[PDB]
Amino acid sequence: QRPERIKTTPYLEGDVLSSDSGPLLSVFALQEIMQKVRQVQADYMTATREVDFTVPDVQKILDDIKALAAEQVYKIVKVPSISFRHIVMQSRDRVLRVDTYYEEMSQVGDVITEDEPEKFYSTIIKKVRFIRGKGSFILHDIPTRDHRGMEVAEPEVLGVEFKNVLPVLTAEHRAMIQNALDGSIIENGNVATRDVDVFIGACSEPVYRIYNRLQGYIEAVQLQELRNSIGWLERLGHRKRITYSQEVLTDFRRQDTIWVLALQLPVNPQVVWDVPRSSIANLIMNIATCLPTGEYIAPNPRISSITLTQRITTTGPFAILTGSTPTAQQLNDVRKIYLALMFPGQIILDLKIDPGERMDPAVRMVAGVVGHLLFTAGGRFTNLTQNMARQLDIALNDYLLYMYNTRVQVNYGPTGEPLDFQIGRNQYDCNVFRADFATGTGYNGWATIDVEYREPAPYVHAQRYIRYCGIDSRELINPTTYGIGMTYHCYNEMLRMLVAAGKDSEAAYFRSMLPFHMVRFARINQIINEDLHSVFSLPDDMFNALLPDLIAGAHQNADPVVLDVSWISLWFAFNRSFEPTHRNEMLEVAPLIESVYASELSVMKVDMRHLSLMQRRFPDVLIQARPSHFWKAVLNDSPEAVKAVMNLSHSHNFINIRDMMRWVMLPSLQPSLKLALEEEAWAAANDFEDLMLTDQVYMHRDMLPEPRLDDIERFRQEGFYYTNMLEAPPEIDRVVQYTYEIARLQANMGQFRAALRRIMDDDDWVRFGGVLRTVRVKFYDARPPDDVLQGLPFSYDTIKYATETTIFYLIYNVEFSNTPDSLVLINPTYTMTKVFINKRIVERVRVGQILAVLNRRFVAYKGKMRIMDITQSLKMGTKLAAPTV
Amino acid sequence: DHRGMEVAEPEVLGVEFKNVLPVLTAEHRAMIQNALDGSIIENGNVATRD
Repeated sequence: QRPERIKTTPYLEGDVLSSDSGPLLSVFALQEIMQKVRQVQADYMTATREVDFTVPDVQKILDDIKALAAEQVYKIVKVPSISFRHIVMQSRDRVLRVDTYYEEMSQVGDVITEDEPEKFYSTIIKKVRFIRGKGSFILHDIPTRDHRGMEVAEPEVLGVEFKNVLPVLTAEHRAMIQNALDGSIIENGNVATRDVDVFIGACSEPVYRIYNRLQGYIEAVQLQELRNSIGWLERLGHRKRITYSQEVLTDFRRQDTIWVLALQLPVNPQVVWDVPRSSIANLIMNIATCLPTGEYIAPNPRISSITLTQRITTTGPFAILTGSTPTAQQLNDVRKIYLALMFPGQIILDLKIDPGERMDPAVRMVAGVVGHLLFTAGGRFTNLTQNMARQLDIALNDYLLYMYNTRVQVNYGPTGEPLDFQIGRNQYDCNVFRADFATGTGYNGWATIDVEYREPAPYVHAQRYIRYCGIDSRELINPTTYGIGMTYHCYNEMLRMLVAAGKDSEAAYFRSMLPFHMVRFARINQIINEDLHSVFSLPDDMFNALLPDLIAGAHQNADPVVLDVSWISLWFAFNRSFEPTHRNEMLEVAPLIESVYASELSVMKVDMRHLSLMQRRFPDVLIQARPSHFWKAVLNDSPEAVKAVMNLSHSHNFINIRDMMRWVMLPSLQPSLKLALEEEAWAAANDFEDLMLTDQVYMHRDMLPEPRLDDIERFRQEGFYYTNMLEAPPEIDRVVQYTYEIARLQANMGQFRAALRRIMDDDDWVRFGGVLRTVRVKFYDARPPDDVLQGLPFSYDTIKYATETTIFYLIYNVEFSNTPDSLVLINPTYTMTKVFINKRIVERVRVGQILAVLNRRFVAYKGKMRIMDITQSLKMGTKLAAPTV
Repeated sequence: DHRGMEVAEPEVLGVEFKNVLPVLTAEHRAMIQNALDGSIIENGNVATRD
């Protein structure tokens, strides 16, 4: 139905030679890249590290990327998790309140040691991910109850567990607790048309931050963002000329539906193109996702020869070449040539040399003429290297001077360069066909505008238009000249020089074949400008800088891929045309893939940026650290598909720490819900007391208390207990500060223990600050082992400065058969280690303050509401009823 | 690695002294270790290659 493919004359009718597509060509290009390096390292002696240059499955990688967009980072629950529990002692009016968050927090990750920085980074990452996961939830359909004409919440949704306290309480205390429980109301519960449930409950602060952030994101991201994404999709579809169905999307919303949209579709290309050594991978992904499928078409046989009578027929100048058929290797070379043509600047060609090959000399001489008309060699971009241009010039020189007919006059110049002569009776100057990459003379860019700029593109980083041979794709629908008027400068000059050199049959052949050649390049221009537009396209500035960097021989961050072809492949490629038939299967779902990839990259970069400041914040923990340590720690906890995409060309084996650090400090990011939650988790984790890590570890000599059991019941009512938790840090006038270096020097000189002993006999304190330490919490109803009461903050290997410390709470239990001085011993029992945390992990409260933790506002959806995820709806081929402007 | 800078291993320095270490005193061992920690590797450049 496309008017470009309508054919009214039999000139453009040809046989189908072969067919090719995008998923085939991506794998073919990867294999051709890897085989070259393998063979080169096989032929010559090489000193390098071992790398296995394998080729992966691109289709499975793309499928995994698609599957990655269906996973959610939130969950729906009916009640929140418990945040506070209680411990009942022998007292009837005093209990212990324990904040559980720190209790599960202290058990996440590995033990911190100075000798392994990578494990330290991994532990920090696990703790942050635990914080993020613990708080991403949505409340839905909570259980309520009616009470004296109003709605109250069930005790099981309040987030605090206290049921084990009720049997021991008195009647008055039980009545008070019951009244306090009944005071927990549902906001404006007597309204029939209500939409949410609001109440007051208990939660920890880091969890509450994530809960609030998720609630706000759900509230804010709605219809308008969806409309913006669909509008950008419409603009891209208009650029790519897709077909639309008749149904349109309406802004109607049901009053019982809640949308969740986790991705914003317009992607920043800087995020994609900032990945180090990622040009080849981006090229492969562009080929795999955007290239259409089509066939190769041979020219009409009537163009070459004419029959006048049954036995009278005109003979063609290239009969032997037009009768030949390619081999498999020559077909692969033709595919390489078309790959180079469809990606200007990014892929360039060179000459393959095979001494075992035996071919007619005329093949090279014909390819010399063909290559000048087939390729662009300067001005703005290039399809080929300077060496191949030199070889083509030499081949053209040899073709022009070989006169199998009557000779013509030749006047050589003083210089010995090829094509330095005048030819024919009109003395045509052949110096203009020698390559010069600055001006582009002698090739398709000669006196032609190759790159054009027009109205702004859907992708902001790629604005250019490619106009090979100066012909527009619109010329196939609304021509400019007649049938004989189609020409351009280089082709015309080549025809004139062929005529001047006495080669008339060849000039007639090329004059006949010119419209076919120009139509082929129009098709190529259309394919480049419409089908291949994506975020994996090369940015404009890099494209502009490709050619001067090649001429000057400078370092390139986007070094072009070089492929080698044979001589006869040029002739085979000149006599074909690629005609697309079907669009790529993945065209409509590509932007979602691009968005997922960019969002995951942004999350990884944020994690690495936050880890990069650790050594400056704690130098004594990370003495033996490198940037590669947190690099590997972050990539150990990333999705496999993203790593597979980044590692297509095995760039992970060759990047250095300078590349890592320059990537970390780049500012570009891609927003998403996962990124917002991760950043909130990092903001919570900026306080290291929330990770159960500290350096406020002290030593002081204390003895376990030995109370008098004069009255058993009165002592029981006290709720006596002992702990090494400190309420306040000790006074500065009685603390001796130690560092890691001083302590280790005094340990090597064998005089550290004497210093510690001398300090301890003076009733002073010692602080082992400077290094972070892992902290555990334990509870005991009896006398603990000597491991914990005599646990020193160091150990002897030379010493180890850090060692996990245990904060213990010891509860004293006595019976009626206890003698008033039964616990008194003849000698004291000493304890040494104390910790200051500045959090209320454990607290002794009266039974009148049990429900004082209810201070968090929760908003829950009612059972009539539905929560749906609409991220899958971001596909290219849909239309809005009211378009966005 | 040592405190953000890169130092070379003793087996590339071109001098062998592993048989002397067992008979040193504590102060001599500390002095030797401190001296070893000060062999810094610089980042050079030949023909635009670091």
